[PDB]
Amino acid sequence: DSQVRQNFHRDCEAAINRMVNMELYASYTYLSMAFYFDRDDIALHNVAKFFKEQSHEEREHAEKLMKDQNKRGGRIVLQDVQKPERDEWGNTLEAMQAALQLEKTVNQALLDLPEEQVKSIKQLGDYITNLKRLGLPQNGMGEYLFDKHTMGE
Amino acid sequence: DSQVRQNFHRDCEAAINRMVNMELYASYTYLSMAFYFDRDDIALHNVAKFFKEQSHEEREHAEKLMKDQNKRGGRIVLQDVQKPERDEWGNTLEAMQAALQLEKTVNQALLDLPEEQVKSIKQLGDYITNLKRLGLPQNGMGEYLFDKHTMGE
Amino acid sequence: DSQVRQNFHRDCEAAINRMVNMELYASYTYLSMAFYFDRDDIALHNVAKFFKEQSHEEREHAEKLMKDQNKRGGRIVLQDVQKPERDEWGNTLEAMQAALQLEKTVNQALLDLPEEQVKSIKQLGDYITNLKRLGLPQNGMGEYLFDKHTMGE
Amino acid sequence: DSQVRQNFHRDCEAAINRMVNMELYASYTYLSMAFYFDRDDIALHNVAKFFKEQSHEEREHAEKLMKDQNKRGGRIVLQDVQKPERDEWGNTLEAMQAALQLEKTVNQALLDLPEEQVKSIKQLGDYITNLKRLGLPQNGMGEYLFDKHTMGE
Amino acid sequence: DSQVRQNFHRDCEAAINRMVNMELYASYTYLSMAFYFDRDDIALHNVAKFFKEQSHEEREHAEKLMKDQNKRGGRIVLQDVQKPERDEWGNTLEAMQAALQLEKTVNQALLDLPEEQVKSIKQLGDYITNLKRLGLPQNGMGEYLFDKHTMGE
Amino acid sequence: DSQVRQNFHRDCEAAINRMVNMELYASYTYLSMAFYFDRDDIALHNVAKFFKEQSHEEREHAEKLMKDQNKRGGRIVLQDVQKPERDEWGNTLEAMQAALQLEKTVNQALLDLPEEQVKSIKQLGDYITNLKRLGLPQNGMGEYLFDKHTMGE
Ligand SMILES: [Ca+2]
Ligand SMILES: [Ca+2]
Ligand SMILES: [Ca+2]
Ligand SMILES: [Ca+2]
Ligand SMILES: [Ca+2]
Ligand SMILES: [Ca+2]
Repeated sequence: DSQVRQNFHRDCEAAINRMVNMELYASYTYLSMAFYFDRDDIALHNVAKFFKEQSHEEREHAEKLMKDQNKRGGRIVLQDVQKPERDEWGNTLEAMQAALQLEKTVNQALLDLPEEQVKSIKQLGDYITNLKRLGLPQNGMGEYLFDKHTMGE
Repeated sequence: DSQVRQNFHRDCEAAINRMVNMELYASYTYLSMAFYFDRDDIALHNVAKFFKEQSHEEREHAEKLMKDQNKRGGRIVLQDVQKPERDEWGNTLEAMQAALQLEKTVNQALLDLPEEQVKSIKQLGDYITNLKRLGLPQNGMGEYLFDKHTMGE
Repeated sequence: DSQVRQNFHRDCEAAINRMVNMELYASYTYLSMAFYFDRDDIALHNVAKFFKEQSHEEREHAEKLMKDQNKRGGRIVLQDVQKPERDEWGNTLEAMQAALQLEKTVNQALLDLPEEQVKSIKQLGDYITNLKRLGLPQNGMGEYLFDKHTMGE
Repeated sequence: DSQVRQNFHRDCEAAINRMVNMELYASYTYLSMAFYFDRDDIALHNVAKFFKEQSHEEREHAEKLMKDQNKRGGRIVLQDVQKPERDEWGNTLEAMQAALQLEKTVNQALLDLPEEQVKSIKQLGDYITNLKRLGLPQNGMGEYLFDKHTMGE
Repeated sequence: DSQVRQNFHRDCEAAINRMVNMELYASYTYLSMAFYFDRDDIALHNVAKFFKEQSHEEREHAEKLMKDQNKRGGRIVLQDVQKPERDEWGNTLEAMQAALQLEKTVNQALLDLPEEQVKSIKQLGDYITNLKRLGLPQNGMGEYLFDKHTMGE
Repeated sequence: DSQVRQNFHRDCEAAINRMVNMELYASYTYLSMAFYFDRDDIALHNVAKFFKEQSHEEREHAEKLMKDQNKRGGRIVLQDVQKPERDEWGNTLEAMQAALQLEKTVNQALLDLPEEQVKSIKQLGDYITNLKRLGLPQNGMGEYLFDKHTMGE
């Protein structure tokens, strides 16, 4: 047993390892979404840019948990990072609804294990409300305008 | 009777107290409107930002009247600030029409008791004309565009 | 039910609404105290200036709780803001003792629901100790000196 | 078939997808190495810092290939990223020998599909030569000195 | 009973007083270690410099708890600060192992009563691992090199 | 016997150790005084601030004597630091009279073993003369004014 380990249950150690894999999984799904909207096919580059730094944000959380695991004297055990659920993510509304479920699954896991997770979820809810207001799925002009006016900051 | 009080009728003193409560009431209604448009549900953040500084503007008028009351030797008597008329304010058009009535009620009271009240009312009339041009209530794309192009300055 | 709402009890939602009204109530009482010390009658302008930004501090807490309520997917329900307990607040000692009770009532509610509430309460206790040392209620020279040397920073 | 696709074989498209997964695999293995040397247990923080930006460098290559795939009109197909070979990487020499094999496997794949891959491999060969000169595996003072003088820049 | 005291158990008040004495005790032990390595006899001045600001860090924690005790309306009761366990602390490894036990005893007490205590303990574990790698107790060249390369920043 | 020890009597070595403990004792008593005047109860924050840097000044003297002991080849032997005489220090006059006795006891010991000790003692005599002029113990307004005008620089 580790010399810096003091009052850190084997259960917390195993839960942090599940959270690391979950965050890497979330990062991979956002990476997949980022390059889907960059397709010539799809071409909504500010939506793509949002999913790419969301991908980076989740990879950063995973590295911070790994840091925390070593700090407390736990041992990091890595698992395969499963391929994302879909290869195509439909339109901006569909993709944002899938991202909201993903952030709620990550947040659920953190509860079972924050001021930032709730910020992220409120942001995705705001986005979904505005995409429905602009008439998605059907209104392509609405989708173009969302990428320029909301995702272009 | 106050040592600085000179040519200030008991009627003007009571009217200034009614105006203080009216301005606090207007501030509370705008605060209510500000946080309604911030709902994940509604999410028109520049409309929300407009109602929040309108809320601050009315609270500032109330403090200036209280300042004026003491300056003239009157005595401030505060009353309960009634809860706003509605908890939900509908859409941007509905909310702007309710704000125009509120500014006209405040302005009516000031007449019975300015270069700024008329500016505020002309501004709300301009806003309502443009929301009707954009097709509110029905046109959600119009409402999104109003929040970006007019309320985003 | 709200799309961003995840693990937020109906009880926490109702308690946050009670806290919003309590903070607006505290803000109104401090506003009342601020303009009492500004009377020609009373004229302790640094005591007045302290109660006015205390009034602003409590209104800011109420807006932050409203922000938090929307973030979590709760719905803000506003109530009347009751008129302050008194129209006259006596002398600086009397007013500071009333402010200490008010901050303890707000802090009690937050317990039932901080690093800042305890700071505020220790500050009011310090003030009351020094007003008793200067001989309040009777010693008017003490009261004048407190407004200049402690409340003038 | 894609409107921007011109003279891009289905074979090149499938090979770029294998290379993306290989680069993500290399990134994950370096991440694993980075946090192994950060253990209280191991504690060679400049060796850890080297493997962490190597992890970032490989993730950047994978994103650039994905960019290239969309540019040419190919379609990105992601696969699971397999867990690294080991959970423990032994000492600095063992870890550097494992990194040299990994960079040679990546470089082999790129041949089958550069001025930077050969730079990286010559760098790892230089490191291994110096670790053998310092007496690794046995000489712990040598290993400490390598982390300070070579990996500390 | 104190006028600012609200929801602060007599048990928390007595525990904070035990923690103040414990932190002063830790400060005194580090002071003792600091001047041991400054002996002409021993002369590892960067190890000495580390223990002197560790001594200052623990004295600062004790003053912050005393601040917290008055803030909450508790009353500070001081006790004798016991002389450190040893007058001689052996070599750098022996001293670092004694410091790790001391930080774990302080951290245990804080549990019974943080993001900084775990940082401090991981740092001492890292140091001990590197001193064992350099061949302490026997290898004096290793000890000299540790003082220059790790403790010299 | 130490290799740098030349013409340093075993008597001077033992006296320097008594002086180190005496200075740590003086530091602890001033620390106790510093946090007494910070009580909500007492609240004379510039008197508190004076005793806190006096506490730091005595701890600095103790560290300088320890430095001198090693320089000359003596060996530092630490003793328990006794708890201060009182837990409550009364009023500012009482506390200043206790500080004057403490500085005279430290200065007596230094004689038996300066341009700074006499400065410190003349300063405390000046303070006591002015507190008696302001009517301490009875005159609380005098005590408040001393904290603002003399201790506020
Ligand atoms: Ca799979
Ligand atoms: Ca009502
Ligand atoms: Ca009422
Ligand atoms: Ca596998
Ligand atoms: Ca003892
Ligand atoms: Ca004793």
